Amino acid sequence: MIEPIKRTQVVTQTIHYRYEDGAVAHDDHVVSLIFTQSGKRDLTNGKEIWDSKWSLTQTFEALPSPVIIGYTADKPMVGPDEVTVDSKNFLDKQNREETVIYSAN
Repeated sequence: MIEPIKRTQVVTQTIHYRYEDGAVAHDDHVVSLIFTQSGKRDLTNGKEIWDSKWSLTQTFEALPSPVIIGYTADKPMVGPDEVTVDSKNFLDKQNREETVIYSAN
């Protein structure tokens, strides 16, 4: 006798926008990718069974950098970035984070 169980991993991408002097050039851009694997639990002995070869990939779509008059971003566009979560390393954080710098043109 088994029952369904599940687990979720959330990976987020945080993009910072600053000027060379460190001044915030634009609000941060945050997005998330939610990964959920299904499994079963034995009602008799409590064993949780997960498919060892389970794997899922999703993509943080390309994120064009905001255009700011008078300056130019060192990274005109961020991503795309493919993130994969598998059963064997399910509990491992993979959040992305970077900063785009604007230099007076």
